[PDB]
This record gives sequence, C-alpha cells and structure tokens, in this order.
Amino acid sequence: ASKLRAVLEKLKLSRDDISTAAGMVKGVVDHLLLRLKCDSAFRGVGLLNTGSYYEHVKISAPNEFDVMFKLEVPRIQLEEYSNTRAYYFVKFKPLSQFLEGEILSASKMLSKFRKIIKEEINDIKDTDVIMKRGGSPAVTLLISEKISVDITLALESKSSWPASTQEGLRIQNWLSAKVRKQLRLKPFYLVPKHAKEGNGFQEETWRLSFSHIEKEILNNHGKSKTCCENKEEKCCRKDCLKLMKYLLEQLKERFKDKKHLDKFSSYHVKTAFFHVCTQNPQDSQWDRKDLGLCFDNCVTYFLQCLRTEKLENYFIPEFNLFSSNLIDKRSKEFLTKQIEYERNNEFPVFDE
Ligand SMILES: Nc1nc(=O)c2ncn([C@@H]3O[C@@H]4COP(=O)(O)O[C@H]5[C@@H](O)[C@H](n6cnc7c(N)ncnc76)O[C@@H]5COP(=O)(O)O[C@@H]3[C@@H]4O)c2[nH]1
Ligand SMILES: [Zn+2]
Repeated sequence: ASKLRAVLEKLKLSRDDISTAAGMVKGVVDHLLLRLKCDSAFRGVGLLNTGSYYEHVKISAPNEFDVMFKLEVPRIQLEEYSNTRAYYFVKFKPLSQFLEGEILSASKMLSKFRKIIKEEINDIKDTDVIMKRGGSPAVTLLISEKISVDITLALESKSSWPASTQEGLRIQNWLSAKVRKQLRLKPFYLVPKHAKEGNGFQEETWRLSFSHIEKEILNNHGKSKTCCENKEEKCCRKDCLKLMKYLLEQLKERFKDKKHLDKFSSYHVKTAFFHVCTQNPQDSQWDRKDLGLCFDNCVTYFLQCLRTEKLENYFIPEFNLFSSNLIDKRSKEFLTKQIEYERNNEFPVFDE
C-alpha cells in the first residue's frame, strides 16, 4: 500500500508535462475541425467529449492522446456483420458519395477523412506534424516528433442501442437501474474499425463505440452521488485504474526486447476495471485506506481474464477482447505468468 501510494505520487510529478502536451493536441484538433467542416461530407463534424483535458483529449498512455470526431448522421439502419455483435454494416432509412449499393463504405469515408487531415498537415508551417498499426479506425498524428494523437471518425446515431448491447452495461447494482436507463438513451457511435474477413478486412463494416459512456462512468463512479465530493467519501477507484494501467505499461517496457506484450492495451485494463466495479458495487469496497486490497482485487480479476482467455467488452458481452482471434494463446499465457509473479512478490516492477 505504501509502495502503491509512492507510485501514485511519482505519477503526479508529470502532471504539468501531460498538461502542456494536451494543449498542443488541443490546438491542432481545432484547426482540423474547421477544415473538415468546409467539406460537404463533414460539416456536421464536431468533437466528442471523451477525455480529461478540456473535454476532447483523452490520455491512453504517456504521450499517447486520443480524440474522437463525431458526425451527426441521418437516421441509420444497422445490419450486424455475420454474428460478431460488435461490427455492423451501415445503411440509410450528402454522404451519398461513400455508398456502395446501399451500404455506407467505412473504408471510403475513412479514406477522405484521412485525406483532408493530410492536406491540413502539409499546409501548416506552425509545427512539425506527420502521419502514420493495422485495422485501426484512427488516423494518428505525431506532434513535435514526441506527441502521438489518434484521431477517430465516429458516426453518431441517436436511436436505441443495438440488440448486442441489451445485456451489457451491467451497472444496475452499482450505479443503479435509473442511471443505466439514462445512459442507454444517449447516442452510440460507430467507428470505421473493420471486422476481420479471413485474411483481410470487411472494409465496409463499422464497430460500436461507447467512449462517451466510458468517460461518464469513470468520472461519476460511486454508488453515492457524492462519492469523492467530500473528505468522508474518498474512494480509490480511479487510483486503482491508474495503477493497473501503469502496471501494464511497465511490463510492456520491460518485455520490449521480444515484444511479447504488444497486443495488450490500456483498453483491456479499463474494461477489466469496469467489471470489477460491477463485482464490487459498494463504495465501502473502495475505501482509500484499502488501496492495497482494492488493487489486488483488480489484479486478480485481470489474471482470471487472462487465464480463461475471456475479457468481455463492457457494453457488448458476447464480444470477447481476449479471444484467440484477437490475441494469441501464447501471449495471454505469457502475461499471466508475469502478473502472477508480480502479484506473488509485492510488485517488484514498482520498486525504487
Ligand atoms: N484510438 C482508437 N479508438 C478505437 O476505438 C480503436 N479500436 C481499435 N483501435 C486500435 O486498432 C488496432 C486493432 O485493435 P482491435 O480493434 O482488433 O482490438 C481493440 C479494440 O477491440 C478495443 N478497443 C480499443 N479502443 C476501443 C474503444 N474506444 N471502444 C471499443 N473498443 C476499443 O481494444 C483492442 C485493442 O486496442 P489498441 O491496441 O489499444 O489499438 C487498437 C489496435 O491498434 C482503436 N484505437
Ligand atoms: Zn469516488
């Protein structure tokens, strides 16, 4: 616990470092937003509220920034791609230029999006900005040869969430049934991430995204509406997620020689954390004075997800983030062994 608190104190020393870097991400995003609005296909574009800086810049890792551009779309009709539950074809009930039959081409939309951004990068003489894995819905920029920012186009749909979500967002015993109903009345988003079609991609498919809901449940995270609003109600939920993310970042650095861990992501840690919040719904199970135990709760559940090769998407229960289709068996066994060693030995990766 004292070691975990020291880690948390150490992480705070880079508070201003991440602050100023988020401002550089922020300013470039606003110039991008204006140019995109000039285009007929993207003039309803805007910034989605997903991050801790302003409202639109999310930190996924040190110097890895995440921004989502939402696009209000006329009423959409969805067609689930096969039985994948997260991936969908988009149909209608301006964007005409991206249709292939009746299906809105994710690859064609994302292609023009990528093109317009690339045009604004070449034009700007303010700073050094460049372009850049596979299968991502994001277009990632590099600012000042040091700051990385994923920019993701996101179709906004204001209709009821798709059926694959009906048993997801299992917050009823933690944040309440009332809140679940309120959250499910908000829009959902589709990003041009394509399902894998054999060896390539179904380049017309989109994936559901609930990044806005993820931010809301992290910031408004207690059973008590006044959780973390006073000294009597200080929980350690956010600190536990921070320590889980830092554990994964540190292991990925230590195992960088053979890149065994590069498929694992802060998104996996965040998803597992939300499941532990469901499992431990009472604020009394996250008392700040129990940080060590709460972190152990998070590590042991993550370990179980690795061993069983099952980490359910928090909104889409039948989408398994740890399926063999996405992460090979050998990599999940590898990470299990190292987290087991770390937990058995009081986390030597956090030493010094
Ligand atoms: N900025 C950004 N927003 C996204 O929505 C997203 N989805 C994928 N990626 C990246 O594309 C590549 C393919 O990963 P895959 O989709 O097969 O599994 C992904 C995806 O299923 C899931 N995931 C990540 N971000 C989200 C997200 N915002 N919403 C839902 N699922 C997500 O966690 C897995 C690993 O994510 P990352 O390894 O950190 O970056 C991935 C990866 O580089 C994303 N990058
Ligand atoms: Zn709290």
